[PDB]
Amino acid sequence: PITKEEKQKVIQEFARFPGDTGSTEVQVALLTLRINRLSEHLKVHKKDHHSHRGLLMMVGQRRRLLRYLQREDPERYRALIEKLGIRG
Repeated sequence: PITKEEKQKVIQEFARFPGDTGSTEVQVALLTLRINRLSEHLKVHKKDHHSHRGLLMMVGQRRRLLRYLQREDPERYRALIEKLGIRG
């Protein structure tokens, strides 16, 4: 859950563009946070069959991100995956 300084934390961590508030980094960050949140949501929501309803779209955009993120900046590939925590 974000807050005033949590926003500042997310922005100082991820977004570093002329508009570091709605930058790709923060949006993929929120896309990944949404996936995680929704997965823990679905682990409670047993009433929601056809699960991963809109999570498949995000998983798809996350795997599509490969030839986009890495291509428009080689550092952003490896460093946004570092930021998100895809390194493990």
